[PDB]
Amino acid sequence: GSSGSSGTGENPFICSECGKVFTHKTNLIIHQKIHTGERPSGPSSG
Ligand SMILES: [Zn+2]
Repeated sequence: GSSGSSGTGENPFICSECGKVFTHKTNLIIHQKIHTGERPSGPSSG
């Protein structure tokens, strides 16, 4: 009977997308860019 969880060590920032920690908030924002850059399926509408 053990939860087996963890979480001891405050963090500056984390990419909710993938989960990458960055020293500066600027470095993180610049990274997230990779997450925001995909094209939609297409014209498929009807
Ligand atoms: Zn990311």
